[PDB]
Amino acid sequence: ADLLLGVNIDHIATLRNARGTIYPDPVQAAFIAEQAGADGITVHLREDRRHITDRDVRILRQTIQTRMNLEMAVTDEMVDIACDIKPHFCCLVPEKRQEVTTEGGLDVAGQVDKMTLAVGRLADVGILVSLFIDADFRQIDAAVAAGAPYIEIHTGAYADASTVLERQAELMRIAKAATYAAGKGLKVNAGHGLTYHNVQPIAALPEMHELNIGHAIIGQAVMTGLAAAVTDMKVLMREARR
Amino acid sequence: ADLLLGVNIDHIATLRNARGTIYPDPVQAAFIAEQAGADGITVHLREDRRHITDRDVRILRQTIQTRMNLEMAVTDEMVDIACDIKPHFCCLVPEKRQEGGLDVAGQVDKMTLAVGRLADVGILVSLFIDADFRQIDAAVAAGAPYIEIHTGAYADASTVLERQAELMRIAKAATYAAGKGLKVNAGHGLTYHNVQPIAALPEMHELNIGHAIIGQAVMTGLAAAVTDMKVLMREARR
Ligand code: PXP
Ligand code: PXP
Repeated sequence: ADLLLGVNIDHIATLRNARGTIYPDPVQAAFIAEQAGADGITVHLREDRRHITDRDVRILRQTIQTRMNLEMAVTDEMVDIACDIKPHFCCLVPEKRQEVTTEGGLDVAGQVDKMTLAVGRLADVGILVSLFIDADFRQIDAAVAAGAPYIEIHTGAYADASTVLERQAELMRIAKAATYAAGKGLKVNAGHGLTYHNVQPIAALPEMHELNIGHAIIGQAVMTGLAAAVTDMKVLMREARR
Repeated sequence: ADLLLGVNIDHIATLRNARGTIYPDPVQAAFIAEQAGADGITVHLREDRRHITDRDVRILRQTIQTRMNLEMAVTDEMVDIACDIKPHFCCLVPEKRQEGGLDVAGQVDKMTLAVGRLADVGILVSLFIDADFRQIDAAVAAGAPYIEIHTGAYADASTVLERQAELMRIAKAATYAAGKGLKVNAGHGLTYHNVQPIAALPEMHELNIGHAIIGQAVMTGLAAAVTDMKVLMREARR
């Protein structure tokens, strides 16, 4: 019931790729973040490599002193890289139109067989697999039949809610989905759009295992530095579960 | 003696526009930078607004406590905007394939019209150019009181001979331009590791530095990043 913090460092790479320079280097961030209270490091290797690159992935795997979480699209190219690099975690996410739901989560249920097989290959090599899904009982069932030990619930709707009633409903949607996922024996993560100002209610949920969080941290980091930004998110998360 | 630092806060916005968010906000980066030793704030308003927006310029205009330097291409729309906003400086810069530094010599009449309109509403105008004597003269011909010498090639020198050769080209251009009455700025590609030879050149009025500053910032914080860059610049002129 200590909630874990995964720091996603893609946007360090966004800043880098904007020029073709060597800095800022995601590898440096990983060290800052872990020693400031991150429990894991996340990177999304996109097919287009718009931020994180193969160069990044291959070095991070040798330098992450915690657990590495590799977010990737469900493709044969990416399942190969994953089965080579062997991160502690994989998190399967959509990147194409045909793989995503209206809401932004991975369509596990529309492509069950593709999922099961991807999972199978990752697991056979010791990786633990998460599917980033909506707070949806049907997608949850799919992930179980997929054999994915973990899910990550998409906190976007929860983040973007304009009004008090909307926020409440989205929150209850996540709450119920976490309770259900766990019932069916899934370990439950959450992420997308979490900030220094909306994290607590998500943090407070008993079932949440790890929160995955990138942009807000990187965004605070340019002003105050990543060590401060990570510690402050970790503090809010601790306080949320008092 | 004294060397000014203009901090280009463009890539704060690179970070924000990636998502649809409000943070990180260039408005804040400006207070931080100004207060940790920047002497001016530079932003480049692209026609494509891929980083800095009009919202940004509008607010900055009212929040900046030092002086604003607006980087822009030579278009009717951009000159109109800069006539409204009235920054202390304007830096003219290539953006399209038809505009390396600006080709002032190739387009001296256009640059003269543009320099003219900006300077008629009190703007100090700077032309961003290669360290080329010819472009320096075209600048003087167009009326611009400032040049900024492009330091890209220097920053990219991959061999020691290439580096010295780019450094002297910059040194000689600064010397010559100052010998034609220009105020000489420099910029593009300056880091904590290559700034001092440029800082060292007696002619330099202001260094305009962005990316390397934002790049260090996400690690160490904006304030320290700005301050350390300032120190390097002071130490260079000892
Ligand atoms: C599955 C998942 N979780 C978390 C995040 C990070 O969300 P944010 O950057 O909005 O905190 C992302 C974005 O890469 C993601 O794809
Ligand atoms: C005219 C000019 N000067 C200076 C800079 C700063 O260059 P850097 O961000 O590489 O320090 C830029 C980049 O926007 C520029 O366009």
